[PDB]
Amino acid sequence: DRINTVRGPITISEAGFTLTHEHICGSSAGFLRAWPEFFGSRKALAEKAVRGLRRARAAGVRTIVDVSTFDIGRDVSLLAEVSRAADVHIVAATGLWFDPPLSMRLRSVEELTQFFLREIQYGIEDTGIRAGIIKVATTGKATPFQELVLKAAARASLATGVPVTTHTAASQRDGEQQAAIFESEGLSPSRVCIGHSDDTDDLSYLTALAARGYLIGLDHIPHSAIGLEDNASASALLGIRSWQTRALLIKALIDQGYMKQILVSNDWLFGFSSYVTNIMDVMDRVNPDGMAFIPLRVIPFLREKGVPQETLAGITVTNPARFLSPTLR
Amino acid sequence: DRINTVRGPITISEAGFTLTHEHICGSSAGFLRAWPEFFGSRKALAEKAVRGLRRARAAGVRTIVDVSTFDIGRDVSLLAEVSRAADVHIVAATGLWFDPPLSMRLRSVEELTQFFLREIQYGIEDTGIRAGIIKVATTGKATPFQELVLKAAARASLATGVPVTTHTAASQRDGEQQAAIFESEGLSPSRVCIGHSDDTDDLSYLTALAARGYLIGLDHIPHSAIGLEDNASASALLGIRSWQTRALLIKALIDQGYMKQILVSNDWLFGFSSYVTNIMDVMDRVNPDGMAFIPLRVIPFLREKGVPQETLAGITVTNPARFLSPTLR
Ligand SMILES: CC(C)OP(C)(=O)OC(C)C
Ligand SMILES: CC(C)OP(C)(=O)OC(C)C
Ligand SMILES: [Zn+2]
Ligand SMILES: [Zn+2]
Ligand SMILES: [Zn+2]
Ligand SMILES: [Zn+2]
Repeated sequence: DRINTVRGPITISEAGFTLTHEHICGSSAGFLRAWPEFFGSRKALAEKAVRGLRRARAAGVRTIVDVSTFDIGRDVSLLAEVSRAADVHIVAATGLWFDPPLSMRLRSVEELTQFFLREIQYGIEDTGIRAGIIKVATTGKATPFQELVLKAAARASLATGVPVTTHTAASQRDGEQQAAIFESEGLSPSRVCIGHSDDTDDLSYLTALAARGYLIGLDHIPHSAIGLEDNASASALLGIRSWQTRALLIKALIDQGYMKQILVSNDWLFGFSSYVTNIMDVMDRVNPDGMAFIPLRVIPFLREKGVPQETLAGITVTNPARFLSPTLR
Repeated sequence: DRINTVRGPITISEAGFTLTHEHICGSSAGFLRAWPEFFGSRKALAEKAVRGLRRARAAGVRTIVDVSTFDIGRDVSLLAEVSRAADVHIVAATGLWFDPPLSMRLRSVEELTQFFLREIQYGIEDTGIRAGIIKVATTGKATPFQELVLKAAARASLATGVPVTTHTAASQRDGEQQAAIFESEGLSPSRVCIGHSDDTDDLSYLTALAARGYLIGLDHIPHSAIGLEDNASASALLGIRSWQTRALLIKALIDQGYMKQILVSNDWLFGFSSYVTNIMDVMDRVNPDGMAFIPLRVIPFLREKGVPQETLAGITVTNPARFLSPTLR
């Protein structure tokens, strides 16, 4: 019925055009509060985000899902402030990424479940703001600990109806292992989005998952270091595939009949401390459009390639709504 | 002249009897704020802390140095509140322990130096509370990252006059490698305390460091899993040496003429999320006196073994004062 945002619940219809995998800032737990100057200042970062969000809004974006977890240094108060200022709905997340500290690493599946439930039902920290999605991650074969996270994610999802979204090493076919664990927990694939999937050309892997009912997250569209092979770091992070290559995966999937399972995003951010210093400058240079890249560049591209507008609408509006709506078995 | 506490600056004479290595809570960055229930509640935690500190106070303790760093989940606000409620001075720290997140791990020596200076000169987070010591750590051979931390620590210390305190794997003689790094930066050994030193029976290793001017932190006195071998985790953590054995190392160093180089503490805490669940219960069983363990058990013990009261005062009052007084080269 309603979706939880950092400004409160909204109805499904209010979501509109939704960006399913983004971040206001890519950092680490407590970092923003401890060293705000790393980003110039907390104010500068907030202003940058507001400007960026206003531009996306102008382009038609109504809602963004910030998949930053506790370990990504998610600052809900920051999200709330920019959401209000830019007038864009922001869905917050619970879960864990791949940089959990000891206090989390030593927890049991039952403990983690309570933590995720807390964030979803009671709210994040003492803000009362509730998470509307669960974010998990692997980078190749799951670690024992990651396995636990995935199972807790599944349990929390089963109890609340909130969807699960993931970070993968697409090349390594991570999605397969992820799906296995989720299924082992009784989780419906329809409540799951396998992300960073445009990161591989293996359409075999993609349609497999798709065929199984999973949602495929093509959210790295603008990530490309083409013309930046000069920069090791950037190259490592962005890849050398062009944006068009990635964009074409969307078309392929549609072509195979999997339009209802696609989710597109940019995996953009306004601040990034969990990487080399100054990487942001590099990113901004690569994609000055920021989060508006999708509506301004990708949609028209697909249009020109033959994709019916109607279909594009389904992918950017219908799919996200369906995915985000809390649903129990 | 003055020492920075969580309630502000105090004169040296005001420190009095000081415990140089303690913790209010052992956690991780942002954990206490995101999952207070882990400790029952923040209120419960604070109360436990206040009680414990009042007991130590009753015993004669005037000041404690909380060596919790950003990665130990140090919460200065929590420190300030308990300090106020118990009426015990608390010195906060900057530096990094062994659980740094990606945002920290990827920083250069220069960046780290900045961060450390920030905490000491400007203050922690947005509180204005300034650190009065730098905490570093190794657990066996230093990692490349740890070497940078050590260098930054030294530079920050050289610029401010604030002492450096460390966590070591004593049995592995970590102190030797730490000293080497420090000296390479030009730091005076007299500004450094090599901690967890009572964790080894190798007096030769201890005396060699003392001879060089370093301070030796005998801060694990009450850590003993004796009579609990039935518990792996605990044994693993506390060891099987008796408190008397550790205490005797204090007398040994004295006997060898290094009384001015000794610092003693408990390495106690009131909450501990960075270990197995329920570890606190075990610890409280092991040492019901908590931080008062030193004045209530150790001092008397030492007296009884021939250590003159005066010497005992020098160790618990004078050494810490000299150590803590910001001192530039
Ligand atoms: C740190 C990088 C290498 O991983 P990623 C792309 O998931 O980071 C998020 C936080 C944007
Ligand atoms: C986590 C343990 C094993 O290391 P330690 C003794 O430095 O922890 C402190 C911060 C209480
Ligand atoms: Zn990711
Ligand atoms: Zn992401
Ligand atoms: Zn330690
Ligand atoms: Zn300690």
